[PDB]
Amino acid sequence: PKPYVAINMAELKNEPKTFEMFASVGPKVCMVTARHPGFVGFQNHIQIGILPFGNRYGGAKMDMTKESSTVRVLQYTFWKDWKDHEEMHRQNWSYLFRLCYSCASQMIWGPWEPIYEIIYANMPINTEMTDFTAVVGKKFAEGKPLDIPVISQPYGKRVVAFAEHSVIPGKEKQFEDAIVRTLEMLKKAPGFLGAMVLKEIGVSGIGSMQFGAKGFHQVLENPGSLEPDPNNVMYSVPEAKNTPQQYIVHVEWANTDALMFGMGRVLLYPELRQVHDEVLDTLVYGPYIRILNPMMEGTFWREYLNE
Amino acid sequence: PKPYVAINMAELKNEPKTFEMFASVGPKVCMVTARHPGFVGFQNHIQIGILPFGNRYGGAKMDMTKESSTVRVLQYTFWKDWKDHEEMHRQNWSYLFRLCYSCASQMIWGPWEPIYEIIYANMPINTEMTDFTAVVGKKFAEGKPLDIPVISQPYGKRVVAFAEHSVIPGKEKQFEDAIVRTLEMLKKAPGFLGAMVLKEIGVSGIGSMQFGAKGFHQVLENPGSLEPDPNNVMYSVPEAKNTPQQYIVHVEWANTDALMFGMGRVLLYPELRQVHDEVLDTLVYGPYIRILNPMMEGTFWREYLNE
Amino acid sequence: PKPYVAINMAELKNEPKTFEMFASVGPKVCMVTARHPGFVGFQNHIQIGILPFGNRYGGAKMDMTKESSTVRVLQYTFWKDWKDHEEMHRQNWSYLFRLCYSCASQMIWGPWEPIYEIIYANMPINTEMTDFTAVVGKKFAEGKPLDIPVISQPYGKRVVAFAEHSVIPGKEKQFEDAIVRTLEMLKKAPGFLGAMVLKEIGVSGIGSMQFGAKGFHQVLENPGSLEPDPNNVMYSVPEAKNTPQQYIVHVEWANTDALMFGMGRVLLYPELRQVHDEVLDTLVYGPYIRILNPMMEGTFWREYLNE
Ligand SMILES: [Fe+3]
Ligand SMILES: [Fe+3]
Ligand SMILES: [Fe+3]
Repeated sequence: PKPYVAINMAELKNEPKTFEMFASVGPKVCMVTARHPGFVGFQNHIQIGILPFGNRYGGAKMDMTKESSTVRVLQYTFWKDWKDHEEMHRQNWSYLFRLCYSCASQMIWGPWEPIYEIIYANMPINTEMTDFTAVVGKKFAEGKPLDIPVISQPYGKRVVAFAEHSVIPGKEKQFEDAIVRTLEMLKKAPGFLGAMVLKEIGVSGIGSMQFGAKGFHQVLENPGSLEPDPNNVMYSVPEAKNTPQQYIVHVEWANTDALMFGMGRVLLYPELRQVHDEVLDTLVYGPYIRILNPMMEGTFWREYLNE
Repeated sequence: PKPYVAINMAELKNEPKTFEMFASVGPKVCMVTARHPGFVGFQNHIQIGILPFGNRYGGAKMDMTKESSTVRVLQYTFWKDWKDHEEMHRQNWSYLFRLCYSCASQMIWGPWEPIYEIIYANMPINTEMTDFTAVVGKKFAEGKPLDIPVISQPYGKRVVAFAEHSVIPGKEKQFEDAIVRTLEMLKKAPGFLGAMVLKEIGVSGIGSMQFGAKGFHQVLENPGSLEPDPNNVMYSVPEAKNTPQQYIVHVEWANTDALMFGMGRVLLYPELRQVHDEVLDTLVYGPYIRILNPMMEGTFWREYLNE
Repeated sequence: PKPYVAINMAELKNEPKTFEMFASVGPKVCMVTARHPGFVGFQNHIQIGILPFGNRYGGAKMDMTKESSTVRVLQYTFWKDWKDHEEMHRQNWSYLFRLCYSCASQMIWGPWEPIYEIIYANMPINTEMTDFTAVVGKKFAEGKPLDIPVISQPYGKRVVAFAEHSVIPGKEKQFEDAIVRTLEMLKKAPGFLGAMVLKEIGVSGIGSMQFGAKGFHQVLENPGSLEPDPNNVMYSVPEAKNTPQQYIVHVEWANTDALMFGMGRVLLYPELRQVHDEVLDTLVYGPYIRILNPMMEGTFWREYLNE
């Protein structure tokens, strides 16, 4: 089936201590989200660059993790129903707040946690390169030679193109069908691993430390081992979803060369170019493409989506 | 009267070459905007820090211009009517595009140019500290001892607190009156120079290099001395504005100590605290406070607003 | 009117980490005291020297913050009624104990928090030097040219002379009137900003971590995220107060030259010398003069005292 994705965004300092606490406080949070029965998986990325579009963004590069001061992190979290997210965040509030507040000594911006729904998916299951001679055997056994996937190495061995679009009111489903068609054509590139399209449906306030007046002061004067009341969030998830339709396109690639030259096929390939020029005529903003590196993942989520 | 403010936002590399081209291409653009008769002034800022709210943003500091990789710039531009902006941007298109594209070799993000209207203003006119013995003389001459302002040094000798809020649908005018009242109380701080409140009304597409399909390719493959057609912008200014109403609060201070301890009066002062806790109960996001430094300005704009 | 001042005294290590936690845990505590309605303001000082009285204290100097191992800090806190202090300290006990115990890794002595009442006050309101052309305008408007004050820069731009006296039983009101008269004469110095006289009325036990037997062990074996019972304080505020009446004289000066040569006027000026020699004939101990530097302040307290 299709899960929803809550994405937790933050910007942190780029010190070694930041990565130490990524390695320490990272897994623990993941263990508190698994207490709910609707949780299906997770994936954690760090930004490593921006695709420069030639010289449209002349000061950006596909590798900037060396000469930089701030590192931006995005956590994907996959749910069967988006109310599972809102009922897990507030039943494990004591653990979650203190864990995520141990992280706040290094933050420059955020967190901001919006909620998206999957309107399209082409994601294969991940495997190692020692895990593929026993996968094609099972497929040729059951007489299914047309459903053997591409090898998709887990645990930080592939890149993600993270494209942000915002769409004019009155062009939404046009955008949706055009982008689906262009991905159908684009899956032909040498290195394409999978893709999905996400449509923003709302914003979570408890996951973004966004309280009313009483909770804001409790957040400001927190020594570390106390919590605000989680019911002091003034709005609900669908109450304030942004009017320009915000969409994410998440494409996977084997390496940054494949990323650079495959995402550029929509510019160089005349068929794909004419197909993609109906995406452009609906955008308020975009596309803005980030290059993400997946540090860790609950790979089993891809099982649920393909069951 | 009240002008509108178009704000041009960008993120650039933090090299010395960036500041060289700030000093060179900066004034020239300003000379092309002055060709329209509705242009009333301008102000240019660079971000120098983030107010950490104690340790809410633990990795931020009021001075980060040293240990950083990217510098964010915001240009204010003041218009009598927001259609003056849309008719100046496209009658000087040849000069403007090439000037602003000479800048694109150093950009990491943007530009994004939204359009705001002034709903409140308390801005005094700027003066040097050698310019104040001839100002009180004219005021005491005309028997007006209650309208002598505070000294507000121009050309980079004061700080700006740039607070971003977004408001829940259904709480807008409540936010407006509450924030006006809290600024009325807050003008008592030791170092307060002035303040204004801006309400986002739309987004300009020509000023953000946001074209359709035909113009996007012309932007991508531009050697430098060519222009896209400026009428290939798919949307108009009011067509796409955000669901949470985006407000800016722009407060001026003599120095960063006054900024740190005056913007904190809303937290420490019980009267001001209880007045300000009606602002907080309407926010989808915020407040997020940046510290800006004004490198240059068309100070005469403050004349028009106070005439 | 007149508030009471609770003064929190401590001695800490003089490392950079001490100042880091001053900048971090400092504001947060200040935000927890503002929850009571009787709280009117605050002021925080660090000791930077001792006035050597020629060579009476030959090893002391007006600047010792460089070659030193321990830094002594004094917090002033201003209350309408001294029971406001005792009812705020124990209703916010959970926040306050953990905040002030995060500080205990660097302490050499204290804290000791005695409670004083204001018997005399001459404190003007603080202003920046860009804030004074709009202050005299309002005063000349309302025909009040004799109540325009001296400029008193906030946020660490002035020095404090902190003089400690103790008075023989049977000489108290003699001391009081003599010191008031000598301050009336002394306000003539070139650089005098203001002064106040405080008379010690008692000691707070909850604010000095002074519990009985049950609470002392809870303080000793505290991991950090627990609290003693705040009602295990064996004595009340007026129960214990020193037999020699403890007085503080708090004088403000523009700079340490003005401090050195203005506090010495009582020695060099024959009129002031003969007036001040009735202060000396009542002292058990003193005067001992410290030089304080105000790092931060809730300046609005000076409004309440002058309303
Ligand atoms: Fe969440
Ligand atoms: Fe513009
Ligand atoms: Fe106390």
